[PDB]
Amino acid sequence: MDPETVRIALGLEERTAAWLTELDELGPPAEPVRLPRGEEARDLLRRLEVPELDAEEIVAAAPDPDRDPALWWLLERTHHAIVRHMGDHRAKPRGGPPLPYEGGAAARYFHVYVFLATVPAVRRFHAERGIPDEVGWETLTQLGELVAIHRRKYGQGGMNMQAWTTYHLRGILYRLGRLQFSLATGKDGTPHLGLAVPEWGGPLLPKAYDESLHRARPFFDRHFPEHGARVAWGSSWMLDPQLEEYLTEDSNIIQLARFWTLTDSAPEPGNADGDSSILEFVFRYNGQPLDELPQRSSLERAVIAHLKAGRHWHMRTGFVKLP
Ligand SMILES: CCCCCCCC(=O)SCCNC(=O)CCNC(=O)[C@H](O)C(C)(C)COP(=O)(O)OP(=O)(O)OC[C@H]1O[C@@H](n2cnc3c(N)ncnc32)[C@H](O)[C@@H]1OP(=O)(O)O
Repeated sequence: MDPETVRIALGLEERTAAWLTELDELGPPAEPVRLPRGEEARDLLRRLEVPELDAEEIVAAAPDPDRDPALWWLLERTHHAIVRHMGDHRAKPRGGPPLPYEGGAAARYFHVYVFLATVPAVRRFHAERGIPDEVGWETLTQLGELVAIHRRKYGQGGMNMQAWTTYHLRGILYRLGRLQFSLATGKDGTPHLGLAVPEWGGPLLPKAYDESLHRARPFFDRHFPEHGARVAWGSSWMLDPQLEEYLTEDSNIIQLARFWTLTDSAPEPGNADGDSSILEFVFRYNGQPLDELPQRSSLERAVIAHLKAGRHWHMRTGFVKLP
């Protein structure tokens, strides 16, 4: 198959053509793609904390090379595009486009199949690096979270955070307790660790935050001694000082953000670019009228009140020195 046939068959937009050309030139992987199927797939999906409903649906719809040749072509090459950058934190997180849901469950769960096909490769990388098994598995369990989020957000099964899962699948992100850390470099090449906060695992209790920070240097200095980061960086809705108007002192976000040194300029008050981030993480927002959104927590109320007052939320960037 040629990439135009694939684009057309899958319903992908014209601006994906360059990506499909790139994948065409890359070609199939040296090790052919194997999807686990049946109970093997159920066992793997359960280990990845994929909810039972979604897992049953993923196994049932697992695509076939003969019956799904366009989708299969894309699966093979997308897998290859990830594994060619195993351990490479300088490569951009290009997981490929989402497939139109007119392709059914196979299209909806396309990037779950990518993930499942790439588990063996990343687990081999974990092993080569001396990563403890419990750490490697705990890292990959964010698949289950992301699957659960899609259903909460859109009402059916899926997983459309494939750009994010390229980090996990390239062996460049590790969950070390409550927080995740990624190998990263600044514009001047200086190593840092990118810090992120998965949804699952409960509130960001100061003791859980502090413990994760204490694990970072030891972990990366042992398994990735070539990196040698001394600071963690973050870009988040959570680092917006405007939250202090609305959240009390007992807020975990307020308490933890006080340790951070913000490095970006105070944003323009009219800049609305950060609104979508906070709406995603607080509401899994999907274009609904704002007065329909829940108001059970102080943050939910705060996000809506601030927007209703004609004001805007901003993602801010900063750092903390690693213990
Ligand atoms: C510390 C800086 C790190 C910066 C780099 C991070 C880069 C990123 O990863 S950006 C993405 C961040 N991740 C997320 O947003 C994941 C989804 N969010 C969450 O799960 C939570 O917001 C979480 C766990 C981070 C923090 O929760 P928690 O510890 O409860 O926050 P806290 O500040 O104590 O909450 C204050 C109030 O807001 C509520 N609240 C907090 N988060 C949320 C949320 N996402 N949705 C709805 N309500 C919320 C709390 O329930 C609490 O309610 P009340 O005052 O009514 O009792």
